[PDB]
Amino acid sequence: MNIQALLSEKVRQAMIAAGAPADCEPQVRQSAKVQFGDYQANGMMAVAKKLGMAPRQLAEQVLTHLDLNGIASKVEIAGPGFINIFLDPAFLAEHVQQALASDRLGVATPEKQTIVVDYSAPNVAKEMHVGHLRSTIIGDAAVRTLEFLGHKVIRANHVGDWGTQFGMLIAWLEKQQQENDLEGFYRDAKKHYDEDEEFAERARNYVVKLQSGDEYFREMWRKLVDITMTQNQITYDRLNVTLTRDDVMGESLYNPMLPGIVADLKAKGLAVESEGATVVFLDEFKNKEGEPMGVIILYTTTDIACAKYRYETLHADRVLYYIDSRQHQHLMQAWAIVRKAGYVPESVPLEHHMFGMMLGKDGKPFKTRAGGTVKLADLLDEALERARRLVAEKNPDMPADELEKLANAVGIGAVKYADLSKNRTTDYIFDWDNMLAFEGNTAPYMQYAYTRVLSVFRKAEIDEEQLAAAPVIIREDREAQLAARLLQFEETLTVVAREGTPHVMCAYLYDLAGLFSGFYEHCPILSAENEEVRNSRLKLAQLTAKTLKLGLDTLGIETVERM
RNA sequence: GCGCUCGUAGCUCAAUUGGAUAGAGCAUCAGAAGGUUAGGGGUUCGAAUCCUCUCGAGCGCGC
Repeated sequence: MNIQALLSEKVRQAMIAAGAPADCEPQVRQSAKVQFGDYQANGMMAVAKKLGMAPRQLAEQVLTHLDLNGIASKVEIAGPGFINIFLDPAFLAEHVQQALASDRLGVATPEKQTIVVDYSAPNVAKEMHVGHLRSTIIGDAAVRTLEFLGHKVIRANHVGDWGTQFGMLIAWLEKQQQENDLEGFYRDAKKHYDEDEEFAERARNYVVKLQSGDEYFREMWRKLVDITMTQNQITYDRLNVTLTRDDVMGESLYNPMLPGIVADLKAKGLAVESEGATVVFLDEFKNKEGEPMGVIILYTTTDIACAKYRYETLHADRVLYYIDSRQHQHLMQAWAIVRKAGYVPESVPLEHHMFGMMLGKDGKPFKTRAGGTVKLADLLDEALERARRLVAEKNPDMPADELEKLANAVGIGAVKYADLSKNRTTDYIFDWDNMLAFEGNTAPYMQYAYTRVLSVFRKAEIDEEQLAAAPVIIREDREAQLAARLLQFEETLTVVAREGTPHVMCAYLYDLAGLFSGFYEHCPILSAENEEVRNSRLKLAQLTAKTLKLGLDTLGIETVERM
C-alpha cells in the first residue's frame, strides 16, 4: 500500500481541474509534525507562481475537486498554502487488514526489471580487510530489498584477481609449494620484490606469460584465486551475506575486451594520442580541460567494458555500484565516456553509492593497537565476544547451546546494522559502545523490540485462524499513528530501492518500534473493556511483528524469537 | 598548482532531495537544556540543501 502515490494522483488529477499545466508536480510528503496530519501537499506555492496567483487561494480551489472521501477525514489549509491531509481511521483499518491477508504485507510488485549490484569486491591472495565490510553489507541489503520487490538481481563481485603482483605472487606460490594457509602471503612476497632479492626477474617474467596463457600459469592463477575466495566465502557465510562463488566477475572478464574497446573508441573519432597515451576528451568541469586515459604503453578503461558488459550481455536495466568514495572521479569520467559513445543507453542508469574510510573513536584510520590493518575475521571474532559479554550480564546462568546462537544475532547483527544507519560518504566512526547497546538505533534494540512485540501476540489464547475474522476498529489516536506507519512500509521500500539507501529502512523500523512502545504503555492490548478491541489491537500488534521481521530481513539482520 | 567528497547539538547519526518551529540516541544538571547547519554574500514565497567566495578536513589525477 503506497498511500503517497495514491494521494499523489488524486491531488494531481485535482489541481488540473482547478487550472494547472500538464507538467504538474504536487509534493506529497509525510507531514513533519503531527499538527499537519498524516500527509502534506507542498506543490501549491511553486505552481502558484507560474500562473501568478495566490497560494492560499489556489489551495482551496483544489479542494473543490479534491475528493478524498473514504480516504481522509479532515483536509485543511495551513501556512502559506500547504494542503494537510488527516487520514480517516476506517481507511487505515482496512489496509492494515489487507496487509495481514498477504505474505508480502500488501507490498505491490513493480515492473519486473533486471538490476546488477556491484558490492564487496575483495582482493586476491590477501586476507579480506575491514575496509571492504561497508561495501559488502550495504550492497547485500540492496540486493535483498530489490529481490523481495521481485526484480531479477545479478550479484556482481568485482574481485581484483589481476594485476602485476601475480608475478610476485605465483613465483612465491611455486616456491612455497616446495616446503609442504594465506596469512603472510602478499606481505612476505613483497619483502622479496624490493629489498632484498635477486631472482625477481623470474617474477617480472612470470607475469608476461599469464597474459599469453598456458594452463600451468593459469592453474597457479586460479589456484591462488579459488583459495582466497574460499576463505572469503567463509567470511560471507559468517556475515550472513548472500554472495556466492558464481557471483564473481572480477578484473578478468573485463580484460580481453580492452583492445577492441579503445580501438572502437578510436574507430569512432573520440581518442587522441596526447602526451603519449590514448585519451578521450569531455567537457563539464573547470577553467580549461581535464583528461582521462586508456593506455600509455587502467582503472578507467576496465569500468567502460564493465558498464558495457552489464548491458550488452547481462541485459541490465539498471546497475548499482557500491564502491569507495576515492573512485567517484574514475567512474564518472569513464562513465561519461560511455554516455558519449553509446555502449549503454539512457534508460539504463549507472548509479554510484559511496562511503568513506573506517575511523575509530578518534578520527584516525581504523587500525589495531599494534598499528596496522584490521582483518575482517578478527573483527567478527571480537564482535561475537563482546556480544557474549553483553548477553551474559543480563541473562546469565542460561543454556550455552542458545547463547552462541543469540550472541551471533546480536554481535554479527550489530556489525552490519551500523553501516545500515549511516549514509554519509565522508568517513565513519566504528565504536563498539554505540553499536552494541540496548539503547538507540542499534540492532540489539530492534532485536529486543521484536521479541517484545512478539510476546504480546503469544500470551493470549485467540488462535491464528479465527483472529483474522474479527476486524480492526481504530478509535484512538495512537492506534491511528501506528497503523499509518505500518502501511508506510511500501513507501520506505520503494525509497530504498530507488535511492539505494538502506538507512531509510532502519530509520523507519526504529521509528516504527517507538510507536508500538508508546502504543503499548497506553493502549492495553492485554485486556480491555471488550473483545472487539482486544483482537483488533492484537492484529495491529501482529502486523508490526510481521513488518519488523520482514524489514529486518531486507537488511540481513537475524531475529531471535526470545531474549 | 587543477580536480573529487564533505563541514549539522559536547559525541555518534538524521532531516522523505527546495517546505512549516532542523530531529533521535549516549553524555550533562519522565519532562529540561543543548543550534547564526564552519563563515560572509547571493538566487525566491521559503535554504542545512542550489550559485559564488573564504577558512578547514579526507582522498584522487599533476610538473
